[PDB]
Amino acid sequence: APQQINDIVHRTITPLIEQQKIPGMAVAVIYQGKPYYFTWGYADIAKKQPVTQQTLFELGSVSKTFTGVLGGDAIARGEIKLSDPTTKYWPELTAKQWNGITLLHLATYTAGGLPLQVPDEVKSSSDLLRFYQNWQPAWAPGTQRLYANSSIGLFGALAVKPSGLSFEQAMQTRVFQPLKLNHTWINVPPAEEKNYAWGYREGKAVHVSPGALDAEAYGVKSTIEDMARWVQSNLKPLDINEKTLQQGIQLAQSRYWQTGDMYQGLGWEMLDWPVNPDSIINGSDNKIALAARPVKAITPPTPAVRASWVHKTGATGGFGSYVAFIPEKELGIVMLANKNYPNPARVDAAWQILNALQ
Ligand SMILES: *[B]([O])([O])C1=[C][C]=C(C2=[C][C]=C(B([O])[O])[C]=[C]2)[C]=[C]1
Repeated sequence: APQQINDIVHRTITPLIEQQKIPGMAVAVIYQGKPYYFTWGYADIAKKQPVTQQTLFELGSVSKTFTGVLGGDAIARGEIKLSDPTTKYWPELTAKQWNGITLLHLATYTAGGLPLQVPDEVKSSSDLLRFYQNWQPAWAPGTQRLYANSSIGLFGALAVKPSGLSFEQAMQTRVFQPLKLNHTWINVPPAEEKNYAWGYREGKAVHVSPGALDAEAYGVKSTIEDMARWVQSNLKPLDINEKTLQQGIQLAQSRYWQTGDMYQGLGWEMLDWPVNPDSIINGSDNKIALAARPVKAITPPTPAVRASWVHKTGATGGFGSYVAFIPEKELGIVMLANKNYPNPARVDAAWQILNALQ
């Protein structure tokens, strides 16, 4: 890799790992449409297994980008419309508060205050229905944004219903397979466990626990290589052969709502490039990212803007991931670590790296 990329990456990541006490890390920089990989530390501290380009990391909420794109693919296929009412795909959802709540709302966290987490007690199909029937909106739909798994997770499950495929099967067949993400999983198979890194929380080795709508909202595990390939596919969707997938990727980068200077896509969040570092850095901090904010509808949605900083943070109990790319610059980065460290530190480092690369 160019000494320039090598120097900036190392100059930035070294102190990051040291200050955050990150056990293991893998980084991919996509420069002029080509990936460059870097790895440090351990995937498994106890068994002394190093992080390699084949190490699997939990993506946490970066999984929402795969869900937004899978959903976009369904839209392009003509199986669903974001303007459809949620009840069109779940007629059993009869409670009156659902009138007016569309798939767009679910996809974008703007249904009116659906919670960040689906309650732990919700673990059954009937339990899910019950939960949604009893949920009381705090706001009218399309007025406030509240980052939530119960919102996009539901969008995810409803989105694949017409296809007749299960969510994992649709994700694999319609997204993973066509893009050659052959080491990306919702459920990691036994044959691949040897590559599955342990996450670390307060010193303990941990893996994400099962939960309602986990696949749809935070359950994908991947390698730095496949994540780099994901970034490339998102940087140049026109290069994708499967027509509807190309269209789905574009739809997920369209701007549907604006909050402060951030725009909500399907899973991906975007800001106009150039961006103010402090704006994406401070904005990624959960004190802002997880808060209730008024939103302005973009009527109609702006098609994917090539001059944007497209990104998404992701976390599980033991993992911290980040993905960011600038279509206009053919530039991107993937940062996967097996420790959930502050979002600001992630964005700060990613910005130092990409800014120095143009
Ligand atoms: B929990 O009830 O233990 C629970 C479940 C899911 C989350 C969660 C997962 C992923 C993201 B994303 O931003 O990485 C946010 C929240 C939290 C708690």
